[PDB]
Amino acid sequence: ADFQPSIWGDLFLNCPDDAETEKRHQQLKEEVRKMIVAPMANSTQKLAFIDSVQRLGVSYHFTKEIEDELENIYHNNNDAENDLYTTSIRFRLLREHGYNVSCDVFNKFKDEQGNFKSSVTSDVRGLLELYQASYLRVHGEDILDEAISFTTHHLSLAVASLDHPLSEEVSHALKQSIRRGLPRVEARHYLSVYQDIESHNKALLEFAKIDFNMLQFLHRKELSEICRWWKDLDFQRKLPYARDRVVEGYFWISGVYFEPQYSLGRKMLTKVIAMASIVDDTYDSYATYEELIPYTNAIERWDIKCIDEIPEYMKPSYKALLDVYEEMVQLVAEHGRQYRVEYAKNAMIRLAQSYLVEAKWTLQNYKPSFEEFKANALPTCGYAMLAITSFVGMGDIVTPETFKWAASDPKIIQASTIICRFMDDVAEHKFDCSAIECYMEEYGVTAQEAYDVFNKHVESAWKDLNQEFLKPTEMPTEVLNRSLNLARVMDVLYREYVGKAAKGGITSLLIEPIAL
Repeated sequence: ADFQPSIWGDLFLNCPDDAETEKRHQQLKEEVRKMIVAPMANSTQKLAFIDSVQRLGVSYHFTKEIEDELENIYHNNNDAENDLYTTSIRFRLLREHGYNVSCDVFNKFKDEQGNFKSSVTSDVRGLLELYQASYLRVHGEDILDEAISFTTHHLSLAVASLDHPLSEEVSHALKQSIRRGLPRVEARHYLSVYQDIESHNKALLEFAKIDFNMLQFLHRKELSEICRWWKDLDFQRKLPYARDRVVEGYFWISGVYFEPQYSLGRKMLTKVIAMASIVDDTYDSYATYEELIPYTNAIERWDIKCIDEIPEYMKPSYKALLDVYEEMVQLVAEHGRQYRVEYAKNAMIRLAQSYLVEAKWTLQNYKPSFEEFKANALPTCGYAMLAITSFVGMGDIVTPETFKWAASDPKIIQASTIICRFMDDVAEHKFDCSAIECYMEEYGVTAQEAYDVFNKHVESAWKDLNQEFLKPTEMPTEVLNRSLNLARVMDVLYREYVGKAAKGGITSLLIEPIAL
């Protein structure tokens, strides 16, 4: 009844717009590479350096080199002993990369009484690394269950008396952990603090800035083509009820992957998420149930002939929907990867089926039983659809078996769905058909008690997710990362339009370049 419009206007519509700096970049990349492989003063420094390479957002250039170094540090270590700092950062990086380090490496830091030694509370740096490492905990690691509470407390009290940049690093950590942050959003921030930190590697910092701008340029090109695609759909006049969230969609998708090699992927996935939002809006519009069923049915059958079987005002979204997946088939045919599209299609269909049920409940004001609600809630998330779809644009690391695995609803995808669904429930209540409200009734508790239960489930889903990365894994790392990043999209964007976090992330990653 009042379509669109993007808050960004035509800011991104046009194509964006020095060979010296490109040569610089090419040379810096090799220097940074060599510094990873070459020794540093000790293992703690090499670890710290790897952390910096990852946090500046350029680790994707140096995957094998970082890996080789972390393997050495796994098999070659004297735990008796390292700092709290050294123990924590070693645990964090190694576990991130799948090595089965026991949380027992933290036992030496507890007094006979079972409490964290007093020395610990004086070590802010150590406390920070312990806090970050605790976000890597899985099930049955109560020492880290304690560490997260312990460290959160003493780090808060120590802030006032701390000096820059350590102060800044601490306060930011408290708001956003490294493990749950989006790589590129954290990278932009870390690019600021890093320049402080006297003793920061000069070449690393310059390479990262230049890299960031090169990627921004690539992303702006991608977003321009999408915007032009969307502009031509002309949903603005054709679809009164829909919102324009292309840019916000693109931003989510660049969260799924930002790397240059995933360019085709961001393109297809962005169109997919855009169309998914249009479909979603149609279910949330003034559509009646009796119009929604033919709509859902046409989506299930999926053929241009169905366009004649639906209410006139729905035809534009339907035609545009079919077109996106047909385009995917063509774009991916040059490597014979058409088989991948059918799986993404099936995920979109499942999604539309869940929208139908949700719509019926609001429209007919139907209060479900608990497990009726429980059985239908998770499938509206859209995160299985996005992970599966994101595989479409990947390389050979993705295989016909990947799609069989993902369609069987694997653990890592489950965990990300719990995270998506429950964070979204808590948020929509706090900040029709409310899961929190439902839980309150079913168990007879208050909002706050409901929140506590839900967040507990989010925390336990994060543990499952971490567990999925520990070797051996069900799928390659680059497959798993898709689900990790979707969870990270939730932790950054959906715990509080278009949102300060989105607007800020969009501006920092897509609008403002870095000054060299």
